[PDB]
Amino acid sequence: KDAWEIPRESLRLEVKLGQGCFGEVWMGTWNGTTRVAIKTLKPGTMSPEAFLQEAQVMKKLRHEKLVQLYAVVSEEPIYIVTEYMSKGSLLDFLKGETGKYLRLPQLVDMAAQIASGMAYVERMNYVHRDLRAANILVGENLVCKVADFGLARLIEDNEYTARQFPIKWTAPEAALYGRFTIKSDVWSFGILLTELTTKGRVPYPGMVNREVLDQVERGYRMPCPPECPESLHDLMCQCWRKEPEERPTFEYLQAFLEDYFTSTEPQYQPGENL
Ligand SMILES: COc1cc(-c2nn(CCN3CCC(N(C)C)CC3)c3ncnc(N)c23)ccc1NC(=O)OC(C)(C)C
Repeated sequence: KDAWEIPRESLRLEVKLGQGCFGEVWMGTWNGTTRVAIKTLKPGTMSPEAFLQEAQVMKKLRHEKLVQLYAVVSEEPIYIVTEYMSKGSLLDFLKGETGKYLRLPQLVDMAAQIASGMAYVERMNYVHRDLRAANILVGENLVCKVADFGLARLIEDNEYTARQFPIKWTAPEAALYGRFTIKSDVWSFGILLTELTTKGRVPYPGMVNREVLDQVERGYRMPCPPECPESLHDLMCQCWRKEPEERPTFEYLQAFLEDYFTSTEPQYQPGENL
């Protein structure tokens, strides 16, 4: 069951979906039979051994709301092979043609699905380290899956990529002191909730990374997004407690969001955008 390293010749890279900071994502075909996504890593951006050791852990994480790792090509340039998610990143989906039609019920259901995957990560005593809408994938029927879990711990710049960090999504104890835990992921999830309720806008509008760190450190928190109910902003603010142990669990977040329109905001009615 550990024989998941594959020869590069077993993959056809057929359609380039986009370019990231560290490589490319392709739609392709594996073993002549299977539709896959292929994520490529420029040489020198990740230690092959360290990747394989982490991949052994990641291959064990199996949940309907986590993207499934199928295979790796372990020679530089490293290729990661996963299931194909037909609507791409949640961030692109929110910002695309469909995004303008999403209302609060769809966005809260998407949040509940992300919370369910993260509750699994929580049960497995694992840590994502880079939770944000860019690292959620969307399929048919608004299925959302958590992607890119664990990788941030291993990613480095090469000479090229160095000429180009998600501070705005990162809990202060993680950004400042390297204290990455499930509770720093909960902070990230709170920021992700702002991405959902603004249909993809960058957090802390008008602020650069240094201003965000300065302001958050002195107690600043984002205010309630336009048309967002106060009750959902209150949940965001629980995720952004200074004391990490006082932030909610993903188990709690999942339950709150699943039950939201019955228990919390039954008075919901559609407005201009939500
Ligand atoms: C094949 O490996 C992955 C693929 C994807 C993925 N990313 N994307 C979106 C590509 N998108 C990035 C945004 C860009 N815009 C900014 C212009 C346009 C292109 C996918 N789309 C459909 N299926 C996928 N599977 C992926 C996301 C993550 C991974 N890898 C991964 O999660 O690795 C582990 C499972 C090991 C954590």
